Amino acid sequence: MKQYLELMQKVLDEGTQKNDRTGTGTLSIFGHQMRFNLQDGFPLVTTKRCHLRSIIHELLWFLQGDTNIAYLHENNVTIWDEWADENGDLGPVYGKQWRAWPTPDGRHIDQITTVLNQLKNDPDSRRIIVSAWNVGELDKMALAPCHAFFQFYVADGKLSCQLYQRSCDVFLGLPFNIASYALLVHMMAQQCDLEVGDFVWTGGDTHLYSNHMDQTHLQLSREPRPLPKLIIKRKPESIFDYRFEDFEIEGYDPHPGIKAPVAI
Amino acid sequence: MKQYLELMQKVLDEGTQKNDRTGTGTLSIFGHQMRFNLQDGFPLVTTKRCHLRSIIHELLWFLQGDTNIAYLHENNVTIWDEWADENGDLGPVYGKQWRAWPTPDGRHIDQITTVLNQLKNDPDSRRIIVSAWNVGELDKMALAPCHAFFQFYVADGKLSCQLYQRSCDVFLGLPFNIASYALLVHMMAQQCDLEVGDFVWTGGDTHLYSNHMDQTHLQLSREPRPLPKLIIKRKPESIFDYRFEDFEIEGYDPHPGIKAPVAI
Ligand SMILES: CN(Cc1cnc2nc(N)nc(N)c2n1)c1ccc(C(=O)N[C@@H](CCC(=O)O)C(=O)O)cc1
Ligand SMILES: CN(Cc1cnc2nc(N)nc(N)c2n1)c1ccc(C(=O)N[C@@H](CCC(=O)O)C(=O)O)cc1
Ligand SMILES: O=c1ccn([C@H]2C[C@H](O)[C@@H](COP(=O)(O)O)O2)c(=O)[nH]1
Ligand SMILES: O=c1ccn([C@H]2C[C@H](O)[C@@H](COP(=O)(O)O)O2)c(=O)[nH]1
Repeated sequence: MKQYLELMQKVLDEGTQKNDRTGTGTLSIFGHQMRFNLQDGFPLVTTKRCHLRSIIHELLWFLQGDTNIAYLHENNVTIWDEWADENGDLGPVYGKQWRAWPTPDGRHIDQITTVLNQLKNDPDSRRIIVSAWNVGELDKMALAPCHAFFQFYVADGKLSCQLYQRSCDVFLGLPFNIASYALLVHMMAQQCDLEVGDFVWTGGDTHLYSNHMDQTHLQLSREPRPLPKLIIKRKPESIFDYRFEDFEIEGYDPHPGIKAPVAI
Repeated sequence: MKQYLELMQKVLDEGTQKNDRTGTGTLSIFGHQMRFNLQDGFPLVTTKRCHLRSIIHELLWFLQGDTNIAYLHENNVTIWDEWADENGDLGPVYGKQWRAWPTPDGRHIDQITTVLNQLKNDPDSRRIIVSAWNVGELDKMALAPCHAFFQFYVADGKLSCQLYQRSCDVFLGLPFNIASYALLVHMMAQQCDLEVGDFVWTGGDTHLYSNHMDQTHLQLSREPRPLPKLIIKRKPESIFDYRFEDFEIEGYDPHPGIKAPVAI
């Protein structure tokens, strides 16, 4: 995509060399923002083939409140294997925080449902937020949330969403992250009878790993194809009732895939 | 400031009229970002006179972990009077979350001490975050945190900071918020022997209240003057030992202040 490819070029143009947790090395910039008008098409990267099956399943898994990779495994998704323990557990990550953030007084807050109720009864609210950044539970998580905070907004009957990603692996992570959230916005809009607005992405430490340089330049030499279209074939009773089969992506003609190593 | 005035104009040109919580009505946009190179000077608005004493005392108050406006009154600061209760308390707002985030099991996390230690021991970390968005205590707060999430970053010996503000009153709140965070970066940089970098401001619902239009138009016709310079006269034993007496602003020649009512 145009915005995505411009971000890569920017990282290469004004990024600083930084050492990191993984010990790989990164080219990095701090602070960036880009907007995607969902009415223009589904933002799935076309300059390289993306695996939508894994994106959809991870999202349904998040919405279930699940943090064990069993579900992902029976659906042949292995993107989370490197961080899970002997029992397949990842700790109180995304899924748990979204559906059951623990309060100090013994309660548990379902942020997804509260957001659904806000979009319906108080769409003008400036507090329609979901956070995965639970300071008091970070030590129990296999990995600290990258996409850790997001806010919804309604205007002219359209639903918008802004995500704050503290750490961003521009080559591997980002294409997955954008499609993941664009899909959630579509599901939320269908449940609240709203049209799709903009998906605004904001990043903290936006980086490109040292071992992804050749792949990055290979992708940059490609011209983006027209954005695919998302067709939802059903309207479930709840946001938690979607199935993989309810989604149809048409007009997706990408450039060949480019393989790259993940930094654990 | 240049970029501040540009945002002010943007809200006027592209804002959507929304009936807000107060019932006053706003003109708003969703998703915006501004960068301030702190090496160029302290980002304190010159198109109108802003007062540093309220800004400085509120920040020191935050770092104390205090949530009662008693301290603020001793120093003639009244900004939190309309939201405080009969006893002067605001509930577990900013200060409490920064210094003593409560875990579900009764413990407390000192986000500021953690951040200090990360900057000093692991500067390349992509997890140097402070969050005031405690979902479990939101209902106990007099007002949900506006400037709710911030991340620090180190590169080339320079300290940068990005703040995520979910709701922003462009006229009254914004000038305060920017200067408040620019100040913290300076205190942090001094305590961690680093040079200052960029202050990145990211906003969600960025608005302009309808009863501030005349004041906005007035300010928009004033030419911005060169930015001031912040001088920290004494280096305390810790980040918690700063006093109002330690801060000085040189070369601040602003246009006269503009009065405007607050929407409670
Ligand atoms: C969201 N996710 C989890 C996750 C957790 N730790 C990480 N750690 C690093 N350093 N980078 C990541 N992107 C990453 N992301 C991902 C996303 C994509 C791939 C990945 O290998 N993607 C390939 C192949 C996808 C596939 O396996 O089918 C692609 O091009 O899409 C791995 C993990
Ligand atoms: C950061 N802060 C806290 C705070 C809490 N609730 C709010 N609620 C509303 N809607 N607006 C705010 N700006 C606001 N902000 C503020 C910021 C500015 C002023 C204020 O009135 N400031 C100057 C403004 C002077 C000027 O306009 O030039 C003054 O002394 O009157 C009050 C509280
Ligand atoms: O959805 C995701 C998950 C992870 N990452 C990346 C960010 C970092 O490259 C690495 C996590 O390392 P830390 O930032 O936690 O140190 O994984 C993404 O880009 N997207
Ligand atoms: O530091 C602050 C505190 C408050 N506000 C503003 C934002 C909104 O105008 C109002 C809070 O209202 P809600 O967004 O919670 O509705 O005060 C700021 O801009 N900055």
